[PDB]
Amino acid sequence: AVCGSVWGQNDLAYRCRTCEHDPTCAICVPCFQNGNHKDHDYSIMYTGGGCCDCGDTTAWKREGFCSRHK
Ligand SMILES: [Zn+2]
Ligand SMILES: [Zn+2]
Ligand SMILES: [Zn+2]
Repeated sequence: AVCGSVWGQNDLAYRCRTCEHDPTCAICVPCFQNGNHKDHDYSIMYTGGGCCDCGDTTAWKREGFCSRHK
């Protein structure tokens, strides 16, 4: 249902200010690639590590879910 991917402090991930419900949200690189964020305010960057929010309605807009957690 919700991507269980975890990453470390020197692993890249994606912020998307269009899709997020708060500034600490983030999704993993594969979930970003397999989703639809054209014209979104997104950035690949480091996040101090984290757990993917893709598929979690409390953290991320449904339109921003990748094809595998939608
Ligand atoms: Zn987005
Ligand atoms: Zn993910
Ligand atoms: Zn996903």
